[PDB]
Formats: sequence, structure tokens, C-alpha cells
Amino acid sequence: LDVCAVVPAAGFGPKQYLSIGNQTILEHSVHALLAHPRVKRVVIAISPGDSRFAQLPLANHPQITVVDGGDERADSVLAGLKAAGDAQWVLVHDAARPCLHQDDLARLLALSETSRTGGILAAPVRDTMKRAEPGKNAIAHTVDRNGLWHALTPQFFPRELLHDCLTRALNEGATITDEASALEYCGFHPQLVEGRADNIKVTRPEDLALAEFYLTR
Amino acid sequence: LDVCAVVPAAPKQYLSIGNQTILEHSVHALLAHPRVKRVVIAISSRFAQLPLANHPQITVVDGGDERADSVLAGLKAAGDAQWVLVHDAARPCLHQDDLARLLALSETSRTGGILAAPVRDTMKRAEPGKNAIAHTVDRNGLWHALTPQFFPRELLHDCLTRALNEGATITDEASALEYCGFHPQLVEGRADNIKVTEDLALAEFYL
Repeated sequence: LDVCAVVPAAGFGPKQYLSIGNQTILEHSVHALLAHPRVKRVVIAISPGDSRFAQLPLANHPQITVVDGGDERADSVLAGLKAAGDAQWVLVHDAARPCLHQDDLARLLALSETSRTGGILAAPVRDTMKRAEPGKNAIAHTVDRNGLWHALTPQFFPRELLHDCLTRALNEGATITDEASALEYCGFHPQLVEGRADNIKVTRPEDLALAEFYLTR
Repeated sequence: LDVCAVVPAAPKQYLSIGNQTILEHSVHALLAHPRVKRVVIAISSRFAQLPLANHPQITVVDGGDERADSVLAGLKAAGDAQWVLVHDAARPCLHQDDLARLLALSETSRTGGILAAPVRDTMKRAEPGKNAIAHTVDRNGLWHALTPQFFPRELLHDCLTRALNEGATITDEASALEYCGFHPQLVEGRADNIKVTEDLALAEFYL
């Protein structure tokens, strides 16, 4: 039942080292993964040369493992998988998603009891979206929002399947984004587990206050 | 340069934050810019108890069957306004710098445009009737539509009228321009410009 999480955290050799309260965003994100007792270990893949991570209180946690990752997210995740131990299922979570709720994580982890290809947390589109004309900030058309979802993280998959698929994706020079996109590239259709929309990613300076608001709840 | 705003409003907008209803917050944000001389509110009662009814810059018109009908009624009350601003009654958080940037379109555009925020998450399309991923939807060039939506008065009136007569499926004002073959500009605005419907608490934080 053991699960190992992998947090790709390249870039310091990203806003993961920004703080909310007394912890960095990366620490909030990792403690959110450790709330579920099935998660036995969190592997953080940092860039060669990153001396920032070693400065955190989290660097001395007994369930954290730090390895160097590579150029692209897929290389980082593959580096993290080598340290997953005996886990047969792996969660991959964004270092800058510190508002992950335990309820959502538990619902996603329930997929290993039933599915073979895994799935991701996701939030249905509730607003209206527009597609811009190529290379211009003018509207081309309205995008149908029926069945349209935001992919969130974690993304939870069988370890070997994830490994094999990310390797094929890289070896064939496929353009991928999240781990689900690699599975999709390999012909699979991961489950969409609806999660809270406040599990946001901190990518711009204003996202920090919003994340804080959500954390205080 | 004069602009007339239209707020199609025929309970979310009657929820309150501080001393005011969401509708009041939304109207006051529009009235904060000097070019927006008047705000026409389409109404179908709750509105009458508010102080908006007796404000010197606020006009009331009857709301219609759908948002589109309401907007056309608001255009009938727009006077000589050459450009019109249409904004949701349930969007209380609008910053003046984003409003100013949208209003600047009148100086360079013949079509108008809308406030919008880029999509940053990877997006997925589900398999029909299943909670499984069919494929990824490219997010480059993908934007969340916001309001206000700002357009030349005649183009908006003519297009909306034609779309409605032809039975087009209209969501926002931009979608009517789209139906007619026009391409409104996307002006990036802040993402705290939320539409109330939990939203209350977040809108208050932003305010």
C-alpha cells in the first residue's frame, strides 16, 4: 500500500522558495503530501547546484529524499523514481501547489485500489474560455467548456507504467506537459478525479497572497 | 470619449460585502473611471431598496428574456455614447488600471475587446460521459474571459441584433461579435476579477 511521491523542484542550480507564514511553498506542498499515511516517502528532485534546498528545515525530515534531477520535468521525475524504493504506485506533485487538501489526496489515492492506469486531480471549467488567433491577442473563437478540465496535481500512476511511458516520450521526442500527457502519448486515458479548485499553482507574485488566503482557509 | 456602461441584471448580485451589495461594488468600480458617465442597469423588489435607483448617474431599463435582450435594452438608453462597456453585476472586483487599459481600445480599435486572464494549467478534454482523459487541450493562446467587454456602440447593437434574430447561441457580448465574424481584442486583466457564483469570502479578501 506504500506510495512514494516525487516533487520535481528544478531551477535553482520557479517560486517554490517563496514563503507563506513560517514555511516555504515547497515545504507546504510536501507536508500536504505527508498528511496521508500511505505516503511513505517524498523524493525531491533538485537541479545540480541547488544549495537552497539544504537550508530548509525540511532537509532534515526522515521521510524526505533528495536527488538531482535533469533538464526537463520528465528527466526530473525519472530521477525521482529511482529512489521510490518498494512503492508500486507513485504520486508526482508540483512543488508550487501548496494548498493541496488531504480530502483530495485521499480520493486520488483510492484509485490504486481500483484502476490500472491511474489518474489526476482536476477541476472542471466553470467560466468561459476564448482561443486567441495564432500569435495575436485577438479572439479567434469561444472554446466549448463541456467536458473541459484543469489538470491539477498530484498525478498518480503505477510506477513502472509511469517510468516506461516517460522514457518512451523522451526517446521519441514527444512534446509533453504533465505526467498525464505522457500516459496519453502512450495510448492511455487516465482518470479525472475532481478536486478543489483552490489547489492553485503559485507562478506569479500575486498568487502568493491568494495561496496564503486559502491556507488560512 | 464619453462611455455608457450597461449592467445586465435581470440573488448573487444582491449578496453583501461590507456596507454594500455585490451589484453596488460592481457599479461603483465602473463609475470610478471618469469616462464612464452613466451606468444603465437592466432590472426585471430588491433593486428598489438600494440607493443605486436614485443615483444621478444610474439609469434603469427593463431586463429581457436573456442577457442579450437586456443589453440591447441598455443600448436603447445609451444616449449618444459612441462606445459601450458591458459588465457583470456579479463581478465586484475590478481595478482601475485594468479598466483604463480596456478603455484605451477606443483610441486604436474598430472592434473593441474584453478583459481576460491567460490559462496557465495544462487542460484536458474528457471522454464523452466518462471521467477519463480523452486528450490534452493546448493551453497556449487559451484565455479565461472576464468583463467588462468594451465595444463601439453601433457594431455591438448591429451584431447583437443580428445574432439574436438568427438564433445564435450567445454567452457574452464577445460571442455575438464572434458570430458576426469579428475578433475582439484580449486585454490582460488581473485574475482577482472574480464572478460571485464560497465566492463571497474570496471576493471580500480581494476587496
